Amino acid sequence: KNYTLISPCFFGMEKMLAREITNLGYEIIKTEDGRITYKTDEFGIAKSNMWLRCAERVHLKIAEFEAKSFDELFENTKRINWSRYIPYGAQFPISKASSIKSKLYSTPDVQAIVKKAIVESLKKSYLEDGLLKEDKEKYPIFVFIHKDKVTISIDTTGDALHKRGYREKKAPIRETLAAGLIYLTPWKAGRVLVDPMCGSGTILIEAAMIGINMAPGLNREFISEKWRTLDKKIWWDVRKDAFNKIDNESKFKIYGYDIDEESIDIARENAEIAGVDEYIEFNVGDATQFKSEDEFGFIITNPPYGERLEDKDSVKQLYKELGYAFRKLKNWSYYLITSYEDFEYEFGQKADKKRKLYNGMLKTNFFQYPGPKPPRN
Ligand SMILES: Nc1nc2c(ncn2[C@@H]2O[C@H](COP(=O)(O)OP(=O)(O)OP(=O)(O)O)[C@@H](O)[C@H]2O)c(=O)[nH]1
Repeated sequence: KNYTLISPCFFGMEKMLAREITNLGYEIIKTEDGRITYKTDEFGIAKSNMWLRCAERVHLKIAEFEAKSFDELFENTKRINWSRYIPYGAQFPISKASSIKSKLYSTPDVQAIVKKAIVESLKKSYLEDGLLKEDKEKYPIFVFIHKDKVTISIDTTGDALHKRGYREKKAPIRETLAAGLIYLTPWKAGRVLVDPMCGSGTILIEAAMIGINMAPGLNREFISEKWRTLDKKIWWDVRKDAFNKIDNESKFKIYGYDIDEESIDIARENAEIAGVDEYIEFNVGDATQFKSEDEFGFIITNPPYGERLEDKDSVKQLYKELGYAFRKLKNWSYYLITSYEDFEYEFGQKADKKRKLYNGMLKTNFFQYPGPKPPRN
């Protein structure tokens, strides 16, 4: 059997996520702002959770229909054969509802009506006279309404995917965003890579895991691993496969610096937890003094944004100082993410590309500065 899955992502991450899904061998059905819909074989749920670095989670799509009234929402939800997806005794909390530009804007009421519909559907299938028991494993139901089109799905993930298990940290960049940053560059294992304001090390940890082909989900668990409705052998084979795919022969080193000594301590701890401590060296250091004799290196970094009035002036000077230091490097490429709108002006250089991205509550841009190209003829 095949599945239709949906993976939400931050706006601006759709291209990277689509590329990852394509690399897993799956067909993309629909690309929309903040979510990719795709078709997979029976390995799809396990493989998607195991391997996708830019997905915030992996949903199993159950149904899509129009609903302009609560009666219509109820009737359409109830007619779904829920017993096919929710087994006897299973828990089915309606974990979340989102409604955008739709008549059914009250999400808690959407949740209650969907709950009632599913209870009615199951009661009919399971001929349940007494209490419909909900004491076994959990199938969290998600409802998404956009311009009156309702999508109902089941969460296969549980804890948000960005939680790989290594984050034990100030204000770290999201793991999924960090992986997307790496993917937006030409960096490959073996090439010099430095994050000179590395904080708790997220960007470098994500890059190291990409470099040794360590699956993001390798050291965490997923709610669907407990589902009686799945063949447990599939999840098992997918995990074993992922372990075997780790590149154990490759040797490389990438580097992080920060002036916050506690952040370096945390970064080292986090890399050990992630299992990539052998590929990263973290040190206290000042990015404005960064120098190298190597050429053709990469910098990928997340500097302070200077959002507070009290910080704005020092951050502007930092940007100028970074520009000076980075331009003295020999044919390096550098990439910086910041919400500071006028970054290019203070940095002293126009980017090749500027991509709009999101740490959710923050509207950030990724400024890309690939090194000079060879001469023309
Ligand atoms: N090396 C260096 N670090 C600096 C300098 N100025 C500020 N920083 C650090 O640069 C980091 C960039 O800001 P953050 O937003 O905190 O980076 P981060 O939150 O650690 O991002 P993550 O990698 O996900 O943890 C901060 O941890 C600051 O301590 C500097 O002049 N040199």
